[PDB]
Parts: sequence; structure tokens; C-alpha cells
Amino acid sequence: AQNPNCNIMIFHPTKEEFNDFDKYIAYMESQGAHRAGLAKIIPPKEWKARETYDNISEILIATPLQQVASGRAGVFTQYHKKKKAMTVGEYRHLANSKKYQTPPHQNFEDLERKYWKNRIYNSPIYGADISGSLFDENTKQWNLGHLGTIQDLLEKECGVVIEGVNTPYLYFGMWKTTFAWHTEDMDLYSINYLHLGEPKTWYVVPPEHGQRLERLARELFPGSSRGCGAFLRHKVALISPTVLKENGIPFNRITQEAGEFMVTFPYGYHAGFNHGFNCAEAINFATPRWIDYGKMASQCSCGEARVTFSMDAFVRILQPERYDLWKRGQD
Ligand SMILES: Cc1ccc(C(N)=O)cn1
Ligand SMILES: O=C(O)CNC(=O)C(=O)O
Ligand code: NI
Ligand SMILES: [Zn+2]
Repeated sequence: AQNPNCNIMIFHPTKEEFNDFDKYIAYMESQGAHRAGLAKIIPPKEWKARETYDNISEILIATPLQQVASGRAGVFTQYHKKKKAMTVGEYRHLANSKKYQTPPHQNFEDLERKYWKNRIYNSPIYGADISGSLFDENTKQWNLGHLGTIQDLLEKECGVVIEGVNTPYLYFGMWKTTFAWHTEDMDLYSINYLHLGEPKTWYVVPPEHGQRLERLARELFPGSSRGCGAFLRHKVALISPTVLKENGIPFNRITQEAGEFMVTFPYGYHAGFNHGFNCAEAINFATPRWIDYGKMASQCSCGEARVTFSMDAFVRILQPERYDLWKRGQD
């Protein structure tokens, strides 16, 4: 078996290898990449996402989210307090202000130490889940707005015909902005391109060990667990690498820099944080190997987790028994 220790693999496709997205994902998996839950892909040197990022400042963040933490440094939840709209120009200025800017640090490891030591004592503002794309329309390779849709994958594999669409989202981050432990909706893949700015550090649990993380989460957040059998779907829980190590949870970490892609694989739990002002673009996608994961995916039915329009059809077709109770939570 390839990659039995479930290490995060890093790929360097040539421009020739970068033409066929599906084929390269399949290649990565032939090398065992999916066992880690996360892979890095460094684009060929000839490739560019867009010519320049001039005027990005005009983009509106309609609902910036202030990420307020509760708990202890290594085990906490965050809730999102909605703030007034601001442009990316205003957001960038805020990110770079004395109150919010990245502190002096020696290297990535020093900054990681500072993050887990001090995260809960601050409330950074995240510009998350903004529908849109920053890829040039003339970028033909790995353009996250030009991928085959999940609906077409389901149609090709299963012959089913469903409503729904599948578009990218933009994420504007600053120092300490955080994504909580989660898998994707319906345990889909995700792909994430860091367009510009400071790095993003990722933590990931191998899919074959995801239930170990769930078990620990139920122990660490017992009230949340009683409220919902799938509460990690709420995307509010953080657990530090130190606490994961103390509890024997297998995981890996890696830092993504501007110009790099990350792919998360079905049922690969991940969490992380931003180093400073940056902009990422991400979208969910599917492959034939995903279908079985979609069938098995656990759902939030307490009503907390956000349900996109398109997820309805996935649950309806892949999980018809769950559908009625699940939509009872959506509506
Ligand atoms: C605590 C918890 C959260 C989410 C899930 C899941 N399978 O989605 C399971 N257990
Ligand atoms: O970049 C972020 O803030 C969160 N991204 C993801 O969880 C992802 O790409 O799957
Ligand atoms: Ni994700
Ligand atoms: Zn729930």
C-alpha cells in the first residue's frame, strides 16, 4: 500500500501534467496522497492564476466575521460575530494595523507557538465564504471556477439528474484567523488556492483515523456532543497539536504559501490558521472515489450547520433514509 504512514505529500506537476485536472488527482491517489487527508500541489513555474492582483481592494466583504474564542488555549470553540461590511482595501488596512498585525517572530514554528499560546485572547476578523473567483478567465489549467461540477460527476457515475450548482468561494484572512476542525459537506474533496499574502498553516487527520478525532471531540466538548451527534459539522471547535499528541490522535501539519494549491480528501478532518493578511479561493469537488464517502457522510440534524441549496440533492439521492429528518433540520 502506498503512503502507509499517511504523510502529507507534495507534488510538482509539469505544465504538461497540469492540463488534465481529473487525471492528476487520480495520479496523486495512485501514490497514496489521499491517505494523509491533505496534499500540496506546487504549480509549474510557467503557470499563473492571473496577471496581477491590482484593484482586489474593490471586492466587498458583506459580512466580516469576528472570531470570538471560549475555553482554554488548546481546547476552545469560536463563535462568529457579524460585523458591518467593509471592502478588501479596508480589511487589509485593518489586518495591518497594530491591533491585528502579525507579531515579530523568528520563523513559522515560532509563529505557530505564538498562535496556540495566544489565539484565544484575541478576536481576529475573517472574510469567509464570499462567492466569487480571482482566476483570470484565460487561465485554462486548474482554474477553480472552471472545474467539472459535483452534479455532473454524480450524473456521470450514477446516471442521476439533479438541480444545483457548485461555485468557488473567496476567503480573506488576517493573523490568527482560524478554520475549525471539519470535513467538507458530504465529505467532499476541497481544493484551495492561496492567491496572495501571508501563509496558511494546516492540520489534518488521516481519513482512516477520522473517528478517533470525533471520539476525542466528544470527550472535550461534551455538551456539544449531547446536542448533536455530528457537531463538528458546526465548524466551531479547535483542538491544538499538543492536545492531539497528548491523546494519541494521528495528524500532520504543513504550511501553504502564496501560489500553492492544497487538496483535502474525502473525510480528511482539517483545521488551521492564517499568518497575516491573505486571500484564498476554494471549492468542493468530487471524483468517482468520493461517491462511497458521500453515501456514508454523517449529518448535522440539530439545525446548526449551514445547508447549501445544492447539498439537498446530494442527501436526497445518496442518503434517502436520512433525507426527511435532515431537511427537517434545514427548514
Ligand atoms: C462529533 C462528530 C462530528 C461530526 C461527525 C461526522 N461524521 O460528520 C461525527 N462526529
Ligand atoms: O481557507 C479556509 O479558511 C478554510 N478552507 C478550507 O477548509 C478548505 O479549503 O477546505
Ligand atoms: Ni475545508
Ligand atoms: Zn448539529
